[PDB]
Amino acid sequence: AAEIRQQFAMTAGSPIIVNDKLERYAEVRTAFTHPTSFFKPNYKGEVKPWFLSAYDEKVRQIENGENGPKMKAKNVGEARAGRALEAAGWTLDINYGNIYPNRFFMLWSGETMTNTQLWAPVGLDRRPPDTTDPVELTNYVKFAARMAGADLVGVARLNRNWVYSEAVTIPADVPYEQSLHKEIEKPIVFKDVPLPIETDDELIIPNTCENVIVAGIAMNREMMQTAPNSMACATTAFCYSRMCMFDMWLCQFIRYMGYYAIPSCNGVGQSVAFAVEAGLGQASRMGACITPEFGPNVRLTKVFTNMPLVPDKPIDFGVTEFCETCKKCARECPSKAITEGPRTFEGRSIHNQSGKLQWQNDYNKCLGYWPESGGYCGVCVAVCPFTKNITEVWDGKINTYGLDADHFRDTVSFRKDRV
Amino acid sequence: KEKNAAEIRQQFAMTAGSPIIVNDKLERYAEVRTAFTHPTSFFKPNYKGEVKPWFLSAYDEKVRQIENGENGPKMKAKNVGEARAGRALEAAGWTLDINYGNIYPNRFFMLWSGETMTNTQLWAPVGLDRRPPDTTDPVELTNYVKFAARMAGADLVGVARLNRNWVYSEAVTIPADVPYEQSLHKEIEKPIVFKDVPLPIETDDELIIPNTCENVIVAGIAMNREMMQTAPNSMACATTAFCYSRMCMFDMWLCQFIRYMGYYAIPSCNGVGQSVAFAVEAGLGQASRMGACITPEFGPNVRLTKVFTNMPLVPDKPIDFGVTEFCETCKKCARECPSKAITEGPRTFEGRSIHNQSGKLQWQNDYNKCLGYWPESGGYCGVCVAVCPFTKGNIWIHDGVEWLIDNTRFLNITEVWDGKINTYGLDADHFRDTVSFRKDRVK
Ligand SMILES: Oc1c(Br)cccc1Br
Ligand SMILES: Oc1c(Br)cccc1Br
Ligand code: SF4
Ligand code: SF4
Ligand code: SF4
Ligand code: SF4
Repeated sequence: AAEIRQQFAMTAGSPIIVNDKLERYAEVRTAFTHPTSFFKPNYKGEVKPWFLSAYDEKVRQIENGENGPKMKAKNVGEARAGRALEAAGWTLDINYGNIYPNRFFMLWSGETMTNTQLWAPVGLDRRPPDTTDPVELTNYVKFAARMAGADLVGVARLNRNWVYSEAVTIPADVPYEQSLHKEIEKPIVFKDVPLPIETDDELIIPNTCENVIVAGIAMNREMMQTAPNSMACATTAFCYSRMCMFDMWLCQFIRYMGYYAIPSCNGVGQSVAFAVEAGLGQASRMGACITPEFGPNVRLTKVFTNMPLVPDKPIDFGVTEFCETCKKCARECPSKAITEGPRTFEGRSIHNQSGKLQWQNDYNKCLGYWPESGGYCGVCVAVCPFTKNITEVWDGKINTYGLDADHFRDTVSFRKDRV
Repeated sequence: KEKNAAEIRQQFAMTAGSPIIVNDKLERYAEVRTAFTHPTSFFKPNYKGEVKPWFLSAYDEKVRQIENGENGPKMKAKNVGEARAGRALEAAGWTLDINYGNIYPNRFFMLWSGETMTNTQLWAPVGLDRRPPDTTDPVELTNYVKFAARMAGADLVGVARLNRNWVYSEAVTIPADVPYEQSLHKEIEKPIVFKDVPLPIETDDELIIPNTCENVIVAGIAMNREMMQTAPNSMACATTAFCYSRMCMFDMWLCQFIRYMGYYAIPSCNGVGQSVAFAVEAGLGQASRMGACITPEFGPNVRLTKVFTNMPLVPDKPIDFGVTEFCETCKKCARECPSKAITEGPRTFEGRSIHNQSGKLQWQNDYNKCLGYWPESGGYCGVCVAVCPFTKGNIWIHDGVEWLIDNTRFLNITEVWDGKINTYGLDADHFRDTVSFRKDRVK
């Protein structure tokens, strides 16, 4: 697999084509959060927050012995087990995605963490860096990234175009039990300050925050191929908790090396753009980053840092030309959210960032299918050529973290392929 | 013949019954007696002769090594930056672990109820933790819970009936009103008792496990071979540390699954009871001279955690692949141990010191001597694990009829940082050994 990645390396430079209209995108505009898309009816006709309507459908399916919309389970017990696995997978994730910056798991400084307090006498986070050489730092941090659970890791200079103009967060002293009802919008700004810092008014990223480290966290193929049913939800959920652990582990390593580090999971900025600029894969018709190793069946998280690093090269292995003629995701999408048309610079709705050349999809149509189906769909990921019943999945092949030993050698790494 | 870990486990499976041999002086063991916590062993001199809590003296040695550009005792690093990087990696690995081991029950990550967790609150409208179980068949439950366990990061998983002999008589914990920054100064003992109650509960005086708590699920969390082979130096400390955080994630993930199936679940990591005994009874491996559970897949180079539950399950069979007989003649760990903590003598039922639980046949090691080497070396040693022939990846051969151990196996850090790695430090050359189908999970 290291052969292929070297073979398809592009020359340096962001491969995302932009025009003079591009502006940073306010996070509240996503379909998950925006007032125009947030409320959806449940199966009884009651309008609720979309995830509560989705909950009602999960309950209905368990009672009716179903693993998904009009997909009968082996019995009620199997139906229950799939939703229990899904719910458990989210254990280390806040309110579906860890998006609030500098809250809960996503702290922008390590100072208050229990691990930092226990290690304080050693003073690793107070000691100036002993290594400033970006080549050695790139090798160290990528090794750490693999220890921390990334199946793929890449480095890019930070393109501020993909950092949200304003984040969705909560006030700092609001308890978890009130968080969903007290979400607010808060600017993310870049200033000449020593350290990432949050004021009452602003999330402040230092101008020295040069780089972004992007991690790919592989989902399980057997489970994703049950999309839109419950086991696809379960591999989604478990990987969100893997994302969170990656961010915390890697931020701590970077801090203990003498630099600062900002975790993010689904917050702070647009993961797909970062992942493309860092060479993990290419943008696709469905909108996901398609990787050679996993196709789009891989989750993304990222960490921002002033640690000196060597940027990776973007890769071109023909995804754009293949998506131009394929359209399989668009034809299988249960909500017709994915376009069959050509790429443009103009978003279809508020949910798209205009000003960048991409396939423009209707993400409110996507979200509408989630309460209907009682899950997170994923049919587009499941049918994509690059990616390649529920009783058979439960009785079938599994391995640690859902990884597959038939392909796990493809992500082996030596220094030569780290820097 | 291509290595078949499932065939190996089938070949060496025993008939039912705890393999640990006990006599009449066996009593449950108070957790405060471990070398980490007992006042006789807790204090150790640093390299300047100052007597401190052992981990503070070890800190002093880590700092000295970085300043002198060393990766371990008398082991020069490539440069100061490499020495720094190894300790940064080690420190980061512990991110999801409280005070080296997560031992306080029902505190921090080790909650005995899911009710207050952010995930439970988010999911409350579905009622999964309040709805009665839809599955009570132990066969289906074993398949379900083991699949979840592999999703949750276990490289090995097994089930045993809970043997209360290995549950600590009293736990080490902190009062519920004590904040983290004072925890190390406010540790206390608290009895673990079994009573006729519906759910695990803590009172001001007792940690109460229900009499319905029939089963224990044991997970093996594989460490990285290349890094452990640097024991007693910093990279062995880093694979130890990262696996403690994997243990914590496993416990929380699995307890939440079990609760959402309609049962209760008690996490534990290094607390609550003795992991090696549970692992032996659950068939992960056999006890050894060094004292660890040796597994066919990883030897002793694997961490353990466990979850206690009333979920009906099918116990696994113990395994006997000849470890006792190899340990009888090997003694490599005993010869290489830098503190001479491991005995070269026979097994007995009589503890060597307060740190051993008497009344069970085992090799009796001096664990105060072991702990004494940790401040001296500035780490968690591991030389015994590193030199054990079972830690080697290629011990198994097939003779055309059956699997056997190759007797011939019993006769630097820069290169690790520049060398092979993969996700979670797992090794794709051997990762096929832990593939699992339904037949591997429940018979
Ligand atoms: O990424 C997600 C977010 Br942010 C919210 C709900 C579900 C998913 Br998947
Ligand atoms: O298992 C451990 C405990 Br409990 C404490 C310190 C170091 C280790 Br390793
Ligand atoms: S997740 Fe489902 S509804 Fe959404 S774009 Fe993909 S196929 Fe369509
Ligand atoms: S299904 Fe086809 S068009 Fe859609 S993302 Fe995959 S390759 Fe592209
Ligand atoms: S080194 Fe030898 S005696 Fe020690 S635990 Fe391993 S096999 Fe047994
Ligand atoms: S960890 Fe080190 S000091 Fe302790 S028993 Fe093993 S070899 Fe000896």
